Amino acid sequence: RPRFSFSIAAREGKARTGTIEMKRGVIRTPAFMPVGTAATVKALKPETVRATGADIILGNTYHLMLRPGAERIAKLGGLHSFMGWDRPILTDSGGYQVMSLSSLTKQSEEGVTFKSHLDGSRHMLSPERSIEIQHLLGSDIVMAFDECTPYPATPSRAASSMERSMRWAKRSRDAFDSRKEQAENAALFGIQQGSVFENLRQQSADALAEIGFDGYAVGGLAVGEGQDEMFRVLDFSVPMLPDDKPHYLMGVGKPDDIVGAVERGIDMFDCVLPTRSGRNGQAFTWDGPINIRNARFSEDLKPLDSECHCAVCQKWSRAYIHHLIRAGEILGAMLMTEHNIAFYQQLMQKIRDSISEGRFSQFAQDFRARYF
Ligand SMILES: [Zn+2]
Repeated sequence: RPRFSFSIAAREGKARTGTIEMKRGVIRTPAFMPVGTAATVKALKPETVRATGADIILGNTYHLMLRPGAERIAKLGGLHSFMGWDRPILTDSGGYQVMSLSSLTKQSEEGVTFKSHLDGSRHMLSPERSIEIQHLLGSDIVMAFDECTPYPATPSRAASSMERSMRWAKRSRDAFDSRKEQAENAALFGIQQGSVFENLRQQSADALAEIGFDGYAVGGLAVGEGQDEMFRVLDFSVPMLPDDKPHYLMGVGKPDDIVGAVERGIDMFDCVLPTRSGRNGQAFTWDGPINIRNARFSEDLKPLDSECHCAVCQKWSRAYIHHLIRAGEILGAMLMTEHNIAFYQQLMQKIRDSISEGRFSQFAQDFRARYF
């Protein structure tokens, strides 16, 4: 019922479990958000995504602003009605994908100019245009527009990028607030930057806290630094953010990354891996990933995972999925993606339960032992 309310139900070390209540639904944390790139979670109907246990999905603003266009989606009734997902949706700012998939990017204090990677170039993206687009889509959780720092980054480089991001954070907050309908029904998350330098991370955290956000994302990670570095940065960075607000780690999704991140105080995750790997033939299991294409699964009657309770593993065998994937059949992608998303959701549930029972430490230890 409320616009945004985060409650921590239980804690264990830095890990915590709770719920985020929003107008469109409740989100159980730690949460994993499946990625909906072009207004669709790859090969899955919304009902199937919900069936796996997902409380919220992420919408890629970059893709949507190009096709079919934020203005058109708004005219059509908003992203929710368009794609058939009635629960909360978090949309990114679009900046990350602009710097990664756009042609001839142009950085400036006002924003970034670019060429669409498919057909001419729907072209200007600033803090306020980003917020406007997210409003047009009608997302529930809006991300502030920032400048991600590449890895590696020199201190001065990371500093200047972080400083710009904080100026943009303020501009994102102001833009969000001017739009009453948006400020009253949506939530705004700020993004901490600063690369791997704790002094920069600290400055970022403070600036962010001074502005004030509904949630805080730890940006600049999973960009080539490796798990060890990521974890080291999380160790000192997360404690810098407000404890009573959700902590969101953007673009982090390997099962072990998630477990280690939750141990360090992260509440939300998102990543394309489950859907992506599904199409590639990689299935996640409690005993590690397996590539279903390999010949040893040709006559394996066991389900993808014998402890998974998803619909796929309750009805089909590895042999069948192996056949579908090697035949390049669409159902192969459908089945693999459903199981993968379900596996992630089950992992999150086990994490939430273990924290609530004060045995998350043992769970993480046992998980790693079996998974590897
Ligand atoms: Zn399954």
